Amino acid sequence: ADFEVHMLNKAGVFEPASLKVAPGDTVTFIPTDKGHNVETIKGMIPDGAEAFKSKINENYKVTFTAPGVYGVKCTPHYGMGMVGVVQVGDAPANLEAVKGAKNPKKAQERLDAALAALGN
Ligand SMILES: [Cu+2]
Repeated sequence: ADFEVHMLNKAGVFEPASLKVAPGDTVTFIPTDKGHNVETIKGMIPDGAEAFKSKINENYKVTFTAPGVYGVKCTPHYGMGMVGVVQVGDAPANLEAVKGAKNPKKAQERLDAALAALGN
């Protein structure tokens, strides 16, 4: 299945900010507003996943196959808290590593909230 995640100004937000998908699903990240991208956060993707970083203002499609939680950021707006979470499958095995990851404060508060929203 195919999902969209939009980057929007309300520094902006990922909408949805938390997203659960199954292994093999695809997410397209779409910067509706200018100035945004998506990039994985170091230490916040599961084993077997590849890091990725899209170009500013480009639509970027990722097929998610490795299970676990993925923390993602907009590269320039990371410090302001523009971040999201994609969870692949139902019982993520990397939760300890991701909860241990250091982030800017505002990024941490949003990451924590997105994780909570997904039941973790
Ligand atoms: Cu941004």
